[PDB]
Amino acid sequence: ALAVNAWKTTALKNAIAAAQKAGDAAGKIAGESKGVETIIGILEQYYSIYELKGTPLKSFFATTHYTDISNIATVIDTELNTSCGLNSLANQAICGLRTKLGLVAKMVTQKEAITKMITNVVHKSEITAEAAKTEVAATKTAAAIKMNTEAIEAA
Repeated sequence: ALAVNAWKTTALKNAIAAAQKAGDAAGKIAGESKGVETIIGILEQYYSIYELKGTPLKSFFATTHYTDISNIATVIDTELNTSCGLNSLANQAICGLRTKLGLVAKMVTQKEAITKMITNVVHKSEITAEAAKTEVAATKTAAAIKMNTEAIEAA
C-alpha cells in the first residue's frame, strides 16, 4: 500500500498542525479570561480596590485592557487624589492604598509607587494568563491529535 501510506503521511502531518492550532485557539481565549480574572483578584484581595470610575472592576476591564498599565495607573492615582484629600469624606476604601504603598520616609511620589505596583500586578496577571493558555492549549492539542490519528490510522 504505497499510495495509501503516502496520503496518510500527509494527512497525519496536517492533523498535527491542525491539532496545534486548535489548541492555540482555545488557549488564547482561556488566557484572556484568566488574565482579567487574575488582576481583579489581586486588586481586590491584596489592595482592596473593588471599583474604579464608580464601577466594579469586571466592568472597568471591559473598556480598559488588563495590561494597559499606564491607563490603569493614572485612573488609580486620579481616584486616590479626588477621594482622599483633606476635603474628602467617609474613609473611602481606596484611601487605604496609601499605607499599602510604603510611602513613609526611610524618595517616591504617589504616582511612582502606583506605577510600580500596577506594573508588578500586570506582570503577574500576564504570566498567570500564559500558564492557563499553556495548559488549555496542551489539553486540547492532545485530545485533538489523539482523535485525528485514530481516525486516519483506522481509515
